[PDB]
Amino acid sequence: AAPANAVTADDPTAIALKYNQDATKSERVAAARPGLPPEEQHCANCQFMQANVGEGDWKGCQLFPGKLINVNGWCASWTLKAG
Ligand code: SF4
Repeated sequence: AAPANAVTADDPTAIALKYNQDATKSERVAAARPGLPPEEQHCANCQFMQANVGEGDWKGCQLFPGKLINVNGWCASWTLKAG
């Protein structure tokens, strides 16, 4: 079950970025964002994932202030976690 502050499918920014909390139900292949082959991309390996926000599988994303994403999710702003 998602936390009360999870990013939802109805969030305008989530719609614009094609977020899904389950990357296997995402359009990561179509987007072909650079840095890793698309099938390998999810929030856990994204630069915008905030490891010190949230709990368990529900973590922060810098792009979604006040909310939580799932580490197994994806959106079109996916960017390799480089530091
Ligand atoms: S920017 Fe990165 S951490 Fe945030 S929802 Fe998109 S893929 Fe997940």
